[PDB]
Amino acid sequence: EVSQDLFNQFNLFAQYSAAAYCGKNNDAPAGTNITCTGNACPEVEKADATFLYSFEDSGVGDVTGFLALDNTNKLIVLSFRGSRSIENWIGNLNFDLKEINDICSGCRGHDGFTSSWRSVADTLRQKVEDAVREHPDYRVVFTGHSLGGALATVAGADLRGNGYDIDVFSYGAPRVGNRAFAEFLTVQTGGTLYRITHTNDIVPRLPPREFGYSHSSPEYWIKSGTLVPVTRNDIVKIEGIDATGGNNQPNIPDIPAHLWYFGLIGTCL
Amino acid sequence: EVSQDLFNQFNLFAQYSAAAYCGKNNDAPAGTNITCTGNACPEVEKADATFLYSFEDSGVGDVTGFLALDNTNKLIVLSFRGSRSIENWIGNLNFDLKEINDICSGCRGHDGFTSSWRSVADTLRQKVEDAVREHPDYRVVFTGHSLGGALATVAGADLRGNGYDIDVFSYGAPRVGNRAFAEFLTVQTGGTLYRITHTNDIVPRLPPREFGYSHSSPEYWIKSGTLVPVTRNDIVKIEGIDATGGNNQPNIPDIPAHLWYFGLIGTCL
Amino acid sequence: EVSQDLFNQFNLFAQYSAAAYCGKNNDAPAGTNITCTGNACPEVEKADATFLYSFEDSGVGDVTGFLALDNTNKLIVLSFRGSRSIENWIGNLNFDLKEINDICSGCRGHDGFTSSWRSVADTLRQKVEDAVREHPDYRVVFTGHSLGGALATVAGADLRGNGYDIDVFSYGAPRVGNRAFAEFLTVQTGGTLYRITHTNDIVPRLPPREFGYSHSSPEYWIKSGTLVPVTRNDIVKIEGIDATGGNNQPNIPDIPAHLWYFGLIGTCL
Ligand SMILES: CCCCCCCCCCCCCCCCCCCCCCCCC(=O)OC[C@@H](O)COC(=O)CCCCCCCCCCCCCCCCC
Ligand SMILES: *[C@@H]1O[C@H](CO)[C@@H](O)[C@H](O)[C@H]1NC(C)=O
Ligand SMILES: *C(=O)CCCCCCC
Ligand SMILES: *C(=O)CCCCCCC
Ligand SMILES: *C(=O)CCCCCCC
Ligand SMILES: [Ca+2]
Ligand SMILES: [Ca+2]
Repeated sequence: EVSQDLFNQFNLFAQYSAAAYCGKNNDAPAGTNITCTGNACPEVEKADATFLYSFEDSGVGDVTGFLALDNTNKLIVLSFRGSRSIENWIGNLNFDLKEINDICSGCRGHDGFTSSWRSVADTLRQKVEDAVREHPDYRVVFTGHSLGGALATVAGADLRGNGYDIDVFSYGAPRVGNRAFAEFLTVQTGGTLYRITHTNDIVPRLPPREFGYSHSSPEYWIKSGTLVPVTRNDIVKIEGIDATGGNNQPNIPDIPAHLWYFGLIGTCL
Repeated sequence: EVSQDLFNQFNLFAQYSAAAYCGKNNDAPAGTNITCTGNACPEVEKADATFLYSFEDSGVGDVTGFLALDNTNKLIVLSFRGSRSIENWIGNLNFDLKEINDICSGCRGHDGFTSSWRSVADTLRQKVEDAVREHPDYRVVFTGHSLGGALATVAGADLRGNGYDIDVFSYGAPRVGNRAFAEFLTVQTGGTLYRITHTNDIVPRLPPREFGYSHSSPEYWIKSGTLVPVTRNDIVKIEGIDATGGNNQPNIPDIPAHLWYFGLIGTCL
Repeated sequence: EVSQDLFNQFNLFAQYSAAAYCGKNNDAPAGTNITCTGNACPEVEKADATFLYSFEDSGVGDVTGFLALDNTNKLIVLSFRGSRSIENWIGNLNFDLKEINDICSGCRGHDGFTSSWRSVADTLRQKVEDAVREHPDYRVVFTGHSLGGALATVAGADLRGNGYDIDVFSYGAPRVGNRAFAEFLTVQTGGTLYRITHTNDIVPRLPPREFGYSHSSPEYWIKSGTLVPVTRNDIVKIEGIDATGGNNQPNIPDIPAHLWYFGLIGTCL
């Protein structure tokens, strides 16, 4: 179980994450209304939400997404798109571990995700901090699905500690690094990480533990099925590094489960 | 076993379906001859068959294929390409069910397939009906492999009942809708659906039954192996909605089997 | 175990193969240095290795790679990229056997790989032979990973016999033809083929034997794991057409194993 308020946040950032896949949301002019197609983000559309920055083909690995101003919810939202292009998929395959001593000693992260974040960190840090300067009353949130959730998690780990909190909501994110990094992500302050998984989605099981990867705690596991509406009683908070019994179970994984986080995600043209 | 005449039709429309994947057959000038590369479609090439309308990047979901006039066999052939582009694949993942009451009461179809057809239906209907008017002695046939077979099935269901029959030949097609749609596609008058599957091809097993999908009856199951020439004795007709014992069996599915329907399909560059 | 000298060659051509995947190495000015990103090819970077020719989306099937002049090792290296684009993948799926009598009597090869090579053979032969004339004491080596190793193997078989040796180093290459072709690749004069495999990489098990495919002899099998450094003691030479007990065993195959040949290969953006 989670609270109705936390459930509402989970649903809203799932929709911001879904919105990052719509092509028109990666080259939109600054100041325009954020919209999706196919009912992919009705709660985002209802809000007074506009683009501060929209990006595609950025850095290395085709970093894509947008930075949104949400005057209804008083948010600054950095939403990273997950995998769509060949370049995205090739980045995901760069799965050796690379030192990220500039985030934490002993920490190592996925080479592809960390290389992609490093290549855009200066630009996106500046954009976020400009938005905070203009709307210091607002809350900074980073979000994404799948690869986008990995990028949001690395970006939050890197950019926290500069005065403003950064909350991260990830949906179906892969593991992003080793046990040291998983522990760092569990205990870091200056914001909260909400790592959301769905049933037996394969993606949070990748890369496998045998390659030196671990998951941060906690996990918010959606137990309701694919195409089934989610309620607050279908989400289980699971504590512990590499905790079993949520998504990390020794059963058959599933691909369609990756595409259903409150609604369809990754499918907006 | 099937009759030699039906076998000859199955082989011919497999080649029309293969031809839809050749890029040169999606942006060809009207009136030019239909050809493939290699031995992808020798029986189409032997016929006096020309393009009426060759299309790509159309509607939503990258609808691609051609409308052909076959003066040898006296056919008007609408052949849809299956999945090749990223956009095709994004459409395939829009696997929620959407109402299609304008086709049949209570029917629901795959959102991607039905949205794609809807986006091109007016244009393609007009072109088919223009050809029928000029060539009333010619038989109208819709065909395709995989996604293309799904589009041909939806299009046939929609455009039947306007004074001329439409036969549909699909090769390795996924399920396209709910039980009501499967029943409608089983009993609809004004043409026959020939739904052809091969051994343990995975695609006719998708989306899974659990998501609310069913298959129309009957099924023409090819039992001969991959790269094995098909004879009329290798094809078995299987009756019953969601029948088992043909392609819909609880065994390990296969990917190369999806590409061998009389010959290679999906591989023409 | 292999000799330290052969190990050094195996490691170097693995890095030349990895370098062919970097986009910047497929369209670079002649005479400029070959480099990669993030330790994908440090031994190539250390050498005086410069572009003689670079190519992308050549011929049919998106033939991509480069021709290098290596003054440190006295090499002329033709490195073919493996699979990245959709077009590459479609070519891989063209897995029927096609006659290659003009390469060797009785030989049949994978339709995709042989069609791709035929479409670039004249141009690349001219580039290789121009380089030979300019540096007649350098050693001609063709190399590649996965599809790129298949192309290097077919190209070497075709272009040998014209007055200079051609050695081939392939990494995780699929089978490329029938038993006659496998025998020819085992016995052909005018160069040596070093066919390198890793643990239970699936790709050297494709297409399956049952489709009419065989492997040339010998095989150099890397027994160390994925993400594990290779030493010369971890490589075993296995002789015999279609020999078992190296990569060709009846156990479960693995995908990540395909990406680790001395280091990560196929992942350079
Ligand atoms: C091989 C990797 C996966 C396929 C490729 C995906 C990414 C494609 C990128 C562009 C490629 C261009 C086109 C080339 C395609 C090459 C051949 C494609 C073959 C796959 C086609 C898929 C459907 C097409 C297609 O038409 O789309 C089907 C659509 O309705 C979506 O259906 C879904 O719900 C999504 C399914 C995702 C895959 C599910 C996993 C498989 C389930 C079965 C597992 C086996 C369990 C057996 C257990 C037995 C013992 C108990
Ligand atoms: C942008 O959003 C607000 C309402 O939330 C308003 O300016 C207007 O309705 C939207 N713009 C357009 C073009 O609809
Ligand atoms: C995580 O798997 C990144 C890709 C999400 C798949 C949605 C379809 C683009
Ligand atoms: C079904 O959606 C399409 C399968 C793609 C063609 C076969 C693989 C090249
Ligand atoms: C051979 O072409 C298949 C492997 C290509 C590498 C895929 C991405 C690393
Ligand atoms: Ca003709
Ligand atoms: Ca150098």
